[PDB]
Amino acid sequence: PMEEEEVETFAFQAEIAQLMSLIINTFYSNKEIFLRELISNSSDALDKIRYESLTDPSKLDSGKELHINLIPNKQDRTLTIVDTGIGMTKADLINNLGTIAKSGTKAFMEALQAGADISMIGQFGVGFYSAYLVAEKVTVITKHNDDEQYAWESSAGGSFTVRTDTGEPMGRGTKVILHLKEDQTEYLEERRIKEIVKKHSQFIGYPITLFVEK
Ligand SMILES: Nc1ncnc2c1ncn2[C@@H]1O[C@H](COP(=O)(O)OP(=O)(O)O)[C@@H](O)[C@H]1O
Ligand SMILES: [Mg+2]
Repeated sequence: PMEEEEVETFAFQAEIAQLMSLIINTFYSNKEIFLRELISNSSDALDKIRYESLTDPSKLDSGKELHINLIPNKQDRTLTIVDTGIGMTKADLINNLGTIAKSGTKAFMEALQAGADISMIGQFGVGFYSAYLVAEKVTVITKHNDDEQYAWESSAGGSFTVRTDTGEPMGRGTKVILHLKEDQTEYLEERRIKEIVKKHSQFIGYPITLFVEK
């Protein structure tokens, strides 16, 4: 039986839209930091679960390990970062992923104009959009205990959609899927991934596993 999904489209906040064109339309060295940003966001989500214990012991009764999986698919040209963190409600995606102003956006854009390293992006409050250094389209699937499963997705161009995901259930947590641009396939190689997690993500307080296709 055919399933029905409601799809809502939203504008990026003006400055975030602008930071996004800048990220996509300019060359930057050191684009590898995108993974560091996605891992540290997964790692934060995992911390939330740890402390969510204290606000209601209920969350103690979960079986899932707290961890991060990296999954390259060369057939598809995707890189997926999966965590079992706290996930996000519909409201959270809309508010946290593109609609609401961050104070550091304009500062970041001026800094890059004066030639700062793209690596500074996390300290300006806008770490998430580093994904657009390597990917031409990002999908975020997420499931929070308070809510149903939602997919967020953007190819930039000024807006994003949120819909109910009636696909594969994922359980609590967040999956970030990057459709890599054609020039950026190095980041599907096992050795390159291990190199950059070694260099930039060495003090994450949770297990990271990399799945490699035999
Ligand atoms: N894997 C994730 N799990 C839960 N929430 C996430 C995840 N990735 C991003 N977010 C949400 O998106 C927001 C934006 O993240 P980011 O752009 O890196 O800024 P910051 O991490 O400094 O808040 C986060 O504050 C978080 O609420
Ligand atoms: Mg962040």
